Amino acid sequence: MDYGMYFFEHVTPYETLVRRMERVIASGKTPFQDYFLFESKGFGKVLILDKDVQSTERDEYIYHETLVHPAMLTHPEPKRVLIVGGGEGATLREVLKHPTVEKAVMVDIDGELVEVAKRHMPEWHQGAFDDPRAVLVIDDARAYLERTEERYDVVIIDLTDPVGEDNPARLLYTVEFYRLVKAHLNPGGVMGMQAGMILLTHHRVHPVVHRTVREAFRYVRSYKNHIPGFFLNFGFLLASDAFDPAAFSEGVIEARIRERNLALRHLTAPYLEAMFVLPKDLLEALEKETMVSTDQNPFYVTPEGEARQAPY
Amino acid sequence: MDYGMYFFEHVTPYETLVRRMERVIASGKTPFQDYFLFESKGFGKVLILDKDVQSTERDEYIYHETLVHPAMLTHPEPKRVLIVGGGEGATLREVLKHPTVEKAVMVDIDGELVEVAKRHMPEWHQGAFDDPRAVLVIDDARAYLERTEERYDVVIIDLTDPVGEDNPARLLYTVEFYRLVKAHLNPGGVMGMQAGMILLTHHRVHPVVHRTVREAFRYVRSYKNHIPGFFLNFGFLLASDAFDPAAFSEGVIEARIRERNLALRHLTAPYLEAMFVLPKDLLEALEKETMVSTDQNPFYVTPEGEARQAPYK
Amino acid sequence: MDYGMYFFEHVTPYETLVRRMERVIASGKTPFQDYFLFESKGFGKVLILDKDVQSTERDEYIYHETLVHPAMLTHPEPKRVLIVGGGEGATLREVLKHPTVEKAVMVDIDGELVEVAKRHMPEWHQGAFDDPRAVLVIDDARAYLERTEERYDVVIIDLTDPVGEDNPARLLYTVEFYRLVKAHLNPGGVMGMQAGMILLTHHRVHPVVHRTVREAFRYVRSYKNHIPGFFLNFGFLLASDAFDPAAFSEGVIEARIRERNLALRHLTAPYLEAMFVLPKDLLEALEKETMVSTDQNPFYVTPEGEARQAPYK
Amino acid sequence: MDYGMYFFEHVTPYETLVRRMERVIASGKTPFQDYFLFESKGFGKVLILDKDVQSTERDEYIYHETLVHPAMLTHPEPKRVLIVGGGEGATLREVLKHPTVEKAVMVDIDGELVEVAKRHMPEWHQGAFDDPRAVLVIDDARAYLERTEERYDVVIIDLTDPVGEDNPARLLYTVEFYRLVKAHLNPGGVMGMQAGMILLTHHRVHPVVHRTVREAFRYVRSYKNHIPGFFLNFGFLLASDAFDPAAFSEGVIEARIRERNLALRHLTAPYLEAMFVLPKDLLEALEKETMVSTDQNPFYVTPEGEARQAPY
Ligand SMILES: CSC[C@H]1O[C@@H](n2cnc3c(N)ncnc32)[C@H](O)[C@@H]1O
Ligand SMILES: CSC[C@H]1O[C@@H](n2cnc3c(N)ncnc32)[C@H](O)[C@@H]1O
Ligand SMILES: CSC[C@H]1O[C@@H](n2cnc3c(N)ncnc32)[C@H](O)[C@@H]1O
Ligand SMILES: CSC[C@H]1O[C@@H](n2cnc3c(N)ncnc32)[C@H](O)[C@@H]1O
Repeated sequence: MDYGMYFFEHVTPYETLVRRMERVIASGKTPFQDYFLFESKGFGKVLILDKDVQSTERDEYIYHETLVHPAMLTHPEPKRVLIVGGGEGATLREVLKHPTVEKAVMVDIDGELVEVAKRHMPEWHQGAFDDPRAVLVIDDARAYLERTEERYDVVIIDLTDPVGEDNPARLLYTVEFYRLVKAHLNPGGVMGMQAGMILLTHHRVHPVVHRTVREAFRYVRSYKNHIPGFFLNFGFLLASDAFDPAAFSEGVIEARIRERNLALRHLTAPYLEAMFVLPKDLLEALEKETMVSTDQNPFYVTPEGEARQAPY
Repeated sequence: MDYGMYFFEHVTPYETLVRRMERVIASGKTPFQDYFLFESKGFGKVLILDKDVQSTERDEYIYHETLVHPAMLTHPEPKRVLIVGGGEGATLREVLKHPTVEKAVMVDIDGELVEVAKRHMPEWHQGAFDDPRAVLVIDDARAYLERTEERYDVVIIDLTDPVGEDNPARLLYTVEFYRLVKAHLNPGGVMGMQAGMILLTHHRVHPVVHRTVREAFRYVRSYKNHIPGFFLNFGFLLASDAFDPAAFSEGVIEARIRERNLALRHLTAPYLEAMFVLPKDLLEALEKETMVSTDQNPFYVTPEGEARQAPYK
Repeated sequence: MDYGMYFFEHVTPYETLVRRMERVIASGKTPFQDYFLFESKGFGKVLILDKDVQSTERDEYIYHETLVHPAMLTHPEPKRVLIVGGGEGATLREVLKHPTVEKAVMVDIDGELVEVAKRHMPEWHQGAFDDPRAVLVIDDARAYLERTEERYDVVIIDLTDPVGEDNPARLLYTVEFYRLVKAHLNPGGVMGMQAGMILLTHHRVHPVVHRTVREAFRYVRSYKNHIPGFFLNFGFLLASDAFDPAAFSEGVIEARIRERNLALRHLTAPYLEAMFVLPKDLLEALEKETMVSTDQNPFYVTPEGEARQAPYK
Repeated sequence: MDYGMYFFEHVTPYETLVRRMERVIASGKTPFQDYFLFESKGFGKVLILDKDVQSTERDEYIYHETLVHPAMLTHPEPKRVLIVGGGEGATLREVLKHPTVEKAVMVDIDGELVEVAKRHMPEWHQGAFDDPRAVLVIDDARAYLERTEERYDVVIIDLTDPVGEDNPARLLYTVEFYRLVKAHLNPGGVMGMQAGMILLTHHRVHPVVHRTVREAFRYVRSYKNHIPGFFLNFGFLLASDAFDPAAFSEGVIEARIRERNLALRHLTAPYLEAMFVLPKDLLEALEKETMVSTDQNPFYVTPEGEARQAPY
């Protein structure tokens, strides 16, 4: 391809995405991770955290819609919402889009990266932060969830795979963490989350996530969607003790979409319910999975993609 | 990211996929294309044509299941199948998987490539090529179905995005070609084919392949699925002049699976039928596409990776 | 090999140098070229023009020492210097290092680039540009020395390999151009210039630049040296109509160094004079080169990276 | 650049050479290193060992000439020669080119790679092996030199940088190793060697080599030359107790070149003596160097290029 500036995105240990930069808007170091924000011609601005794309501007709508709305849509009347992780302000954006929302609290360990999302990714946050109903909190979720005891109707979890042994994002993907999410939910409340890529042909982050969350939640329902941006099939899930969040009654998602006036660009009612219908190979793997990650023994993925587990 | 052998695989003009080569198994230069077959730790053997990967081992089951059986399961008792393209002949193996089938004519320019597939790609063909029902034909499929009056229930067009001005195979991408295909159908007959990546920010290959086909059949149904080893969302479609191929029942597709003892590894009735549920953006992209392609001005793929029309040189 | 930002730097058509970008400092697109200045751990700030690196910080001292002082030290008391090209103005700083010098006219298309150098490349220019002896001229150096009757003792041609058919700067690579240069010399006067990589298996840029110049001066001496940050063997030369610029004494070059209190960091009298000792292969390549380039058929660099002649469009 | 097969050659930690392969002649694993032999269009066949180019076919003549002949030329009458390392059979080739040679013994730890040089690099060895005067020995040099006690007029050392901590090529770049080379030399004998790249702008393999060899040899003279193949300025040296191997008398290298009938393609007499005249920056660094690598404390280069030293 053309010669010039490029970014070597890791993807899998055998497949690297080399992606053209037209211009480096911003790049640096926080006390928690590396960022690069550059100008893709294809997807506009792109944001790497560490060695992995985080979002792209022209496609983020697909990911943010797919992460939020299936959880909000699947709750009858979402009033208080917690967003764990998710610093660009887009999860916020789509959460704020539901009018039954009075409060939306967003937590996220890394200030300067938010400060970066704000200075340089207006396209994302879109004003979000400065909405009255919002409350930025810069802490570690596990810390936040242990100290406060406010409760929520939906929690959205938008965190970063727990990759490699040393990583401390690991103590966020244990069952203890999810009972801890659970501990903070009203009755009728639902959890929503990104759970890692599916490429089940290498590997296993998605199904262990599903299995582990299963140990804290009665009803765990796993859905999927292609983020073009990532060139990758991403796994998400919905969880609840209170009811099966994917028994979708005829006409109802659509009902709510109207009442609520959702400006949507990717999702429609039937597409949304489609995300939930999985190929057989995804079913089988989701079923074969037995690893449950625990505080005692937190799971991580090898840099070969394999699921390991040991103390921290 | 190591050192060692890598492939450099075009994905669009701004994203390139660098793949780690465990060992080249065979490359060379047929009079119709460049090819590299190699061994990766990720997807088993990988196959490249010019700058793109035709197919991967660990995951071609998916692409092929997706391509074929829609079209096949939507036909109530298919007997005569045209497979245009598909050197590998996994396209054949999936087809030869339906009982009903008496004769499947595989038609493909590049028998030297087909030979590689034979010699090196067992994993794909799985004897498909020596089925007493297969007719290997070694010609430009446009010459063939023009040079014959033979009839079919299902065509399956397993071709390849037709890149660049200079290419006799942009002629496989026009409403006169899809008409040729149409003319060569039985009364119940359905086409089903592959129709490009879906990557709405770089280009409109899929929509335009779809627009081209809306022009030569009543009913055009796009479906798509995610092919892991491509790292792409691929776009497919079905077209027929008879029924809407998309308004099936889900009870019936199930019927015909269990019925014809299809071994499936990816598809299920539910999943299959869902592939046909498109998100708002993509339905618009389709309902908004205009460019139809014709022998007169065929469309090719710009090396900026978008749809363009221009007259026939 | 990590992840992070990389440059992709053309070296030939089959070797590419991927350089790790610590931080882009400034890129953009002047009406004459693309440019990227960035920060690497290896060589400090790196500067790219189109697909090649003009210069590196930790090691430009070398390229510049090598370019300039030969030519300068071979002239017994240089006063008036033409510097064609050399945006960075390290070419200036080295020149402005000789006492004898009264006036150095730097002449260079692209003042926007020169501005980058000013704003971002202090390390290079080192005030060179504000020497009461420097005349920044912002024109096509071919227009300039054609549009003037001014005279010089040393010219120094710090241009750039002239790649591709379309380029008004292939006109800076002909015997009519080097004659223009000649015509604009004093009686003792010497040219010295940069003359391409030396990479005898891919191409004959150096020999051909040399052959072109043999045509417009009596005495042509190739010398070369290894520029680390390029990972290339670069080729240079001196030409004069007066003496052989190559038959110096080594006692004398030493004289003139100590004499003019040249701070040197790379060159020494011995080393400098040795750059002029070529191996068998390279002397043949030179004695075997034929292609001369002319306004009539100027030579450009093929994107297969070899010398080609073709008439003026 | 074009799309297709490529090889990612390491070079420096900040600069990688990505080099086009037209065809993979051969590649595999020995019990000691990795090989890849491929078809460059530029340089013809190329041979990687591990992650580093070893030779290229159209340019090897430059490297092999530059490694051998300055040592052989600088000996009055070279009869017995030892070549440590150097498995392609090219050092052999040029050593055999001097007619005063009756025996030439070549040692090299890795059989299968020789077996590979023979099956697939005819261009290199050129018959070499099958010359009567030659004697292939497949051992570790240090082992070979400790067991036998034959002696030699020139030793050529053509080994592979000692790179990274775990590497066992390290015990080959100590002073004890060179006293051990020395221990095996007739009087009037000279050592010749590749000593690593010069890029003194990163780093230091060349000057420590020079300094260490200096501790076993009275006269160590360091010369250099650009191998196009490697895109890199490579450092070599000549050593002797018996006399200054780079006091070059007027007309003498040339004298010997004639008498001996050297078919040379790169070197000439004056070029050969030129290699010995170094830039100031190379002089200064050669002089500032103080690290001497020892059995007790073997030196290696960091993967950042820095010279370290500790026990093994
Ligand atoms: C990168 S995906 C997600 C976002 O969640 C953030 N994040 C990572 N770890 C935590 C944590 N322990 N608590 C809250 N947010 C986190 C990261 O800064 C990023 O902005
Ligand atoms: C590998 S998927 C592809 C197949 O489509 C084949 N193909 C390419 N062009 C044509 C054509 N004009 N007619 C039939 N098959 C073709 C390729 O040769 C390959 O076999
Ligand atoms: C950076 S080394 C190079 C310099 O030569 C300059 N250059 C390129 N073309 C011309 C030309 N036709 N006349 C004068 N200088 C030029 C470039 O603009 C750069 O300043
Ligand atoms: C790669 S540069 C040099 C050659 O010397 C060889 N070599 C490496 N270590 C030793 C050793 N201890 N003794 C002899 N030869 C070696 C390598 O196999 C290679 O062929």
